[PDB]
Amino acid sequence: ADLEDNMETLNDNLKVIEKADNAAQVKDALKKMRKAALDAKKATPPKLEDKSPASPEMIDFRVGFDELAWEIHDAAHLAKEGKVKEAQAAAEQLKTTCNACHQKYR
Amino acid sequence: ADLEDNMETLNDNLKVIEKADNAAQVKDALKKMRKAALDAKKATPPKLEDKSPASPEMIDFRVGFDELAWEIHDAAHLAKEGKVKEAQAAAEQLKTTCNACHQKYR
Amino acid sequence: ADLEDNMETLNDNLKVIEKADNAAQVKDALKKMRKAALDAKKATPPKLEDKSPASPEMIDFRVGFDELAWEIHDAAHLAKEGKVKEAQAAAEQLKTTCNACHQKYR
Ligand code: HEC
Ligand code: HEC
Ligand code: HEC
Ligand SMILES: [Cl-]
Ligand SMILES: [Cl-]
Ligand SMILES: [Co+2]
Ligand SMILES: [Mg+2]
Ligand SMILES: [Mg+2]
Ligand SMILES: [Mg+2]
Ligand SMILES: [Mg+2]
Ligand SMILES: [Mg+2]
Ligand SMILES: [Mg+2]
Repeated sequence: ADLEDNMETLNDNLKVIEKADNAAQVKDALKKMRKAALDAKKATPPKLEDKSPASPEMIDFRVGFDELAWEIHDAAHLAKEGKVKEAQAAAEQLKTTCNACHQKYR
Repeated sequence: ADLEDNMETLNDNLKVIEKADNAAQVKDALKKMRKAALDAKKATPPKLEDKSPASPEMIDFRVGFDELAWEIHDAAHLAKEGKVKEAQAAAEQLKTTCNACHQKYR
Repeated sequence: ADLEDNMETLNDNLKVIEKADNAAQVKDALKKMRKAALDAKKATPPKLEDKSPASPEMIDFRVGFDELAWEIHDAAHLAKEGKVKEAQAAAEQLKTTCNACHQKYR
């Protein structure tokens, strides 16, 4: 999928996690987020279209999604363990990674 | 290892999982598949032999193995947490990821 | 952070794990190691500075940190279930992955 569609999937499911009441909604949303994060790694964002494909900026872009995926992993295991509020608090901390990438590359 | 040997590792251990009897075989097989998936990221497939290692097809290729590794991760936790049958089911669903990369780059 | 600081974070936290008393200390140190491994993957090491950013060496360097991160994952899960000695032994085996990269790119 396009980068913006993957971003839509990340944002829509973050909202689902924040509003969620049970572990099933959270786990389902985090699984969708992981898939969108990895697929976004394949994209070149418009602001880096003037960069080499292995420039430090594109490596930084791609590793940002590895960092997001590992944060999603921690939240997803908490959701699996039934720790709904902890899984939601971990999903809130995802936003630092969202924001940091946007600051550099949106 | 080179790409073909990692692919044999993937194929052989997928068969071990399909024909497994105990959790130890499945856990051991999935850990070997993850290792092989990550090692395969270092390779250049013959159909991309001449392209540049940072071309979008090479990025798509390498991210295919992150996706495979994360799907292996879910199956390995199913094996580690008991559910041998559901791990084998998840291992079987990996073939969709195997096949999607093969359609493009094999 | 730069590569050398991330390397000292890896080494310091491996020391912390070796002298830890309880699982919380081991888990917290492994998460710091995971953060540093991913941040170091963004770096260009001195030995490859005069190579193409898209060189096969640079890809091999970055995949090494994926392999480290996934080994840290298994150690971290041992710590989460409270298996202190088992987590410490797995942390100790990380040194094989540390050294394998150093042999090539130190
Ligand atoms: C880089 C490593 C990023 C991470 C991590 C996240 N996002 Fe992102 N996002 C990124 C870029 C480069 C862009 C620009 C897109 C464009 O082509 O215009 C975006 C965009 C968004 C958007 C707006 C999409 C649109 O409608 O145009 C949203 C809503 C968004 N991103 C959300 C989002 C969330 C919720 C994230 C973490 C959970 C997140 N992004 C991470 C790059 C990166
Ligand atoms: C891309 C991201 C791939 C994923 C995921 C999987 N495979 Fe693959 N495989 C890929 C390529 C480019 C090739 C061709 C290699 C070559 O040198 O021709 C292959 C090949 C195989 C083979 C045949 C190996 C041979 O000796 O010719 C097998 C048996 C194989 N692959 C199995 C396999 C399995 C079981 C996978 C998922 C669990 C899988 N592959 C994923 C690229 C990619
Ligand atoms: C490649 C994939 C590596 C892995 C995995 C690990 N290290 Fe490393 N290390 C690497 C390089 C290229 C370098 C040289 C960096 C430089 O700028 O000089 C290093 C260096 C170190 C150091 C010294 C850092 C310094 O102060 O200059 C330490 C203490 C170190 N590495 C430790 C370490 C540990 C404990 C690792 C595994 C847990 C590990 N490294 C992995 C490349 C790679
Ligand atoms: Cl790359
Ligand atoms: Cl990568
Ligand atoms: Co896990
Ligand atoms: Mg489009
Ligand atoms: Mg759209
Ligand atoms: Mg679209
Ligand atoms: Mg000092
Ligand atoms: Mg010291
Ligand atoms: Mg010191």
